[PDB]
Amino acid sequence: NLEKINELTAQDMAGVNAAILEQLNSDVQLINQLGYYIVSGGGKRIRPMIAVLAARAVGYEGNAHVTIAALIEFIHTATLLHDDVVDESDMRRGKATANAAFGNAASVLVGDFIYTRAFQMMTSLGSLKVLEVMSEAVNVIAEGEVLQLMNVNITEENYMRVIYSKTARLFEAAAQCSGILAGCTPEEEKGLQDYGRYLGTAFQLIDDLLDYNNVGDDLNEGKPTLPLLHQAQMIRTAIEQGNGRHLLEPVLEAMEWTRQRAEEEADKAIAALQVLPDTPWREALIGLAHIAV
Amino acid sequence: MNLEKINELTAQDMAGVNAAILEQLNSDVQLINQLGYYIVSGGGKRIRPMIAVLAARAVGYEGNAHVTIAALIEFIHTATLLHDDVFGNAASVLVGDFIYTRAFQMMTSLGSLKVLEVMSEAVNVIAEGEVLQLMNVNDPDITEENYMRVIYSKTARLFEAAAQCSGILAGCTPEEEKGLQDYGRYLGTAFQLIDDLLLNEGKPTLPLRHLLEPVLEAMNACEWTRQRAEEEADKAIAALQVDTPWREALIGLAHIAVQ
Ligand SMILES: O=P(O)(O)C(O)(Cc1cccc(-c2cccc3c2oc2ccccc23)c1)P(=O)(O)O
Ligand SMILES: [Mg+2]
Repeated sequence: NLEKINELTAQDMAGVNAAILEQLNSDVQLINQLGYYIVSGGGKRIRPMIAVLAARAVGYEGNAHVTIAALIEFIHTATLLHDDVVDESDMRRGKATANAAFGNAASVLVGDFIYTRAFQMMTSLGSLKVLEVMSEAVNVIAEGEVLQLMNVNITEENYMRVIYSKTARLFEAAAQCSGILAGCTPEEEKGLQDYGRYLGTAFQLIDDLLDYNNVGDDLNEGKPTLPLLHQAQMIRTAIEQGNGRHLLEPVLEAMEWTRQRAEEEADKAIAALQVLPDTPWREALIGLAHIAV
Repeated sequence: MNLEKINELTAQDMAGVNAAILEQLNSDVQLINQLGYYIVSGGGKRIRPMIAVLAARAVGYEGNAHVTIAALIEFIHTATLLHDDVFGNAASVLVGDFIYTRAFQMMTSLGSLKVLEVMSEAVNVIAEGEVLQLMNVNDPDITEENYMRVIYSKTARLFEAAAQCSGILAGCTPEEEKGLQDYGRYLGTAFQLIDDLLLNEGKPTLPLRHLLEPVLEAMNACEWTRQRAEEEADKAIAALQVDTPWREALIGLAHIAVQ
């Protein structure tokens, strides 16, 4: 149950890709150029893949679920263009970033086009509820990024709450809005909502562990990610100082306990997904959680 | 009319706009908190939101949703300025991102798919006009006479969407909608033309040896731009007879723009 997902979701994932490329049709070449650069530059497309998978797991058989998948990837794509500017990164998972190749202003402004274009794509579906659920999702995420910019700083519960209510809100919306467009049942809606929130949290926790094993940027700016926290006065300083440069080698110490914590959530999402019909789609959906970790 | 009449006749509507603006920017983060009082709600003329409030009340509106579009319109405008200040700061993008997203949220609260359809396209058009102008920097050759296509989709499309969406959200006749649409379209263009007058090099402005480069050295005092700006204003005032004190302000505002 790993390659089955791709094989099963193949037919529908080729439409989302087509839909994403359809939107890049501005008269301004730069928008299209930068757009083709990041989108066609290799990506695992979990977020649109959750969207299509969620809708057909509750019996949808139009094609609007590819559009909801497509604008979600646009949102995520627009988000990465802005994150590669604030993180001042040179390369995003392999090749160089858009700000490197194209400049900071172009990558920022093309992100605006891409996001606002996802918003028009959202309007055309004509559902006010999906517009509300996602608009607050992306505003909640945007506000937390401003908060991390202005205030550095933790209770296990509290830390997780932030992710549940902010960081992994796009994942949650992705699955929840997919089912809302497919006219699912309130019970199913929560399932997808819960599934999203949790699978995003495990994926977010799992993404904060691959930074150690572009290695070390979490440490190289004082960012309290779950592995980091727990003679260890050299770790507290960095967090408070806001700088942990030159410390990726002498950080092992205890070494994780976050993989089991991410597993908990991975399984947590699975539990909430047992409220909808046993279908290949559902199997695939559940399979993703396992693979997320 | 005149300035004083306008301010006095819009004071009540503007107060709600500020409340809406302040009610939406009451986040915990101080950065966002201080932005609702600094460089907004005092100082500037704030014609944009002023176009919004008067456009709706000139067609017989008497709810309060026209104040929310006025606020989000200013939010849209603030976010572009924040994104245009970037080689660029992290704070300018993320506060812009926040404001942008907030504006979308406010547009959705109005429950009208048509303003969402118009508004959504409006912000996507101005976002493509910033990139366009971004690649039009340090280039006097390609600019030609297609520099009006950048000022329309960047500055004048937000005016148009403000008035036209104010009209639809007041349930107006389809040719009053086209009137305010053209009024925003033309006055917004008149606004930019007059705003490109004197200071900041490296920008192929309408007024046009050359050597487009980064250095403060200009003195040739030899205006068509001003004269051309007035023209559009006339076209803006023209399409507005399709009245009332609120309509006078709109016309008056146009005149004021070309002072
Ligand atoms: O959070 P990280 O920087 O660790 C990362 O996951 C990328 C990322 C994840 C989640 C949100 C964001 C992000 C960053 C900057 C701005 C914005 C982000 O998400 C939104 C949504 C809406 C507006 C702005 C932003 C970036 P990474 O790929 O750099 O590891
Ligand atoms: Mg980041």
